[PDB]
Amino acid sequence: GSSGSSGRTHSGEKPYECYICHARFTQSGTMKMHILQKHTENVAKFHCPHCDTVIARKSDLGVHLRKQHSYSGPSSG
Ligand SMILES: [Zn+2]
Ligand SMILES: [Zn+2]
Repeated sequence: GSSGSSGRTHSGEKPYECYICHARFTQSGTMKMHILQKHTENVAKFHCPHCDTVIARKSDLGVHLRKQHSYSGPSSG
């Protein structure tokens, strides 16, 4: 008993993939944003689509995106 053979070819490289819909992604950011865009309710814990940080709930995310990051309308005031 001793065998071994490989054979897997598929156009398109993506070191990332959604564990919800199996949607491959070539960008770590795109994926994270996809899971929170398509699976915003189908997820308990929330992760920042930018840095590695835990977020209570979606609504909370915004706060972090505004505090830690800069996500707001360009208004003078
Ligand atoms: Zn997905
Ligand atoms: Zn962040």
